[PDB]
Amino acid sequence: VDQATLDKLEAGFKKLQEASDCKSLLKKHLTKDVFDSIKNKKTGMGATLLDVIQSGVENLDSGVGIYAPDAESYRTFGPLFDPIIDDYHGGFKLTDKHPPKEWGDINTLVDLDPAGQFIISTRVRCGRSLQGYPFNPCLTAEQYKEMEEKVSSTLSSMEDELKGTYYPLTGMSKATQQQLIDDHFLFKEGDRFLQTANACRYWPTGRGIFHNDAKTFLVWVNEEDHLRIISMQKGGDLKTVYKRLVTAVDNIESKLPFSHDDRFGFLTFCPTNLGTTMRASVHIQLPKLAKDRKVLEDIASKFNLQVRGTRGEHTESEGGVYDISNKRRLGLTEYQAVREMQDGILEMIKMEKAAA
Ligand SMILES: Nc1ncnc2c1ncn2[C@@H]1O[C@H](COP(=O)(O)OP(=O)(O)O)[C@@H](O)[C@H]1O
Ligand SMILES: CN(CC(=O)O)C(N)N
Ligand SMILES: [Mg+2]
Repeated sequence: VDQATLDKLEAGFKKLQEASDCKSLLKKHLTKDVFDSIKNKKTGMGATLLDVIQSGVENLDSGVGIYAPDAESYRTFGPLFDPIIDDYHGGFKLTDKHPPKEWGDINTLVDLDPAGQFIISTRVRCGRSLQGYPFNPCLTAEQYKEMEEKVSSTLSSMEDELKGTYYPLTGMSKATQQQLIDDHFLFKEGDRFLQTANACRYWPTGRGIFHNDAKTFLVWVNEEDHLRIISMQKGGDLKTVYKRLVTAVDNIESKLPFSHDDRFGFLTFCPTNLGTTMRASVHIQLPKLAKDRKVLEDIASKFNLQVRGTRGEHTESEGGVYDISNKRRLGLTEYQAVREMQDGILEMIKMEKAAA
């Protein structure tokens, strides 16, 4: 690695060490030994440790703080990725491998909140990376557009409930984009964490959203991951939402080659999204338990759940509505990830009813 890069790494390391109140996984795991063992390494595409950690050095409030610029990074900088992955996913040993894909028996899911007293809406998404392309920081504008054409072409073959239309982000008026974000369908722009990871270059070229007219099946193109495949609807019918995602992912997989790793499962830009890449969530109101952000988070962590704001991560709850989802994605099956969300929510509803 060039000397300028080395100097920036040293400054980054010092900045992390000195931030006493920083709680990121990056600060916790980038010890002097780990740092010294990988700071001189570079992947075949030229990715360095600075490309990996810059977003977390610049944003000390990061929960994790690292990203993979390319697939090789996961191993080149394994001394840093491995402990962070183990910590975030609730145990992932050096000898563990992500289990084979398994959606599970959908009929076993339990009807949530039948009276409709708590759950506002349900969503399950997965992420996929196209084989043959690196992650955001290493893409050219030309690649972004080539990928956009490939994905939008494949999606034009979706049928029946999944049939839809592609909407390029350029092309959207300010009001059109705002409404789709306000309604929780479209990804927001200007995320400081992604920007500093060099993940928003050439914005909005190559970015956009595919969705069926009902907006129950959507695919984000070129935001954090190459693809985010999403199933969502109002209410609490997790079974229907999950079945639709399964159907969509099985179909798209037959049409587009995605990157998969024997140890990490499906590859993604952020290590928190490896493995199943699955985030099953509900927008839910638990007034007696959500009397405080922190108290709700501490209850949720006991069930391997994470709490986000109404407009997603790094936002606040509005009107008492929180996004609660399974935290873990690697080292457990797809069925198990959706079950951790379902089981935890079932328990949190029991706790809310008994609270007083
Ligand atoms: N259960 C849900 N119902 C409605 N919208 C949701 C739900 N879960 C997440 N969202 C929306 O998904 C969008 C992306 O939020 P984010 O936290 O970035 O999640 P992701 O993991 O999908 O990138 C935001 O508009 C957020 O409000
Ligand atoms: C903020 N995230 C969590 C993380 O970086 O681990 C995202 N984008 N996955
Ligand atoms: Mg997001």
